Amino acid sequence: IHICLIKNGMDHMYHSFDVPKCFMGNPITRDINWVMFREFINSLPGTD
Repeated sequence: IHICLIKNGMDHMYHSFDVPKCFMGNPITRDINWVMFREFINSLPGTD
């Protein structure tokens, strides 16, 4: 994924990647919504 982003000119965005605010419980407090992580990964549309 990193090298694909390097080719696509998105190095800065990759190094700016962080835990999404929707996943992260609150910006101030380090809390993780693990349930929604499982929901997202179970809903990940893999190619064949």
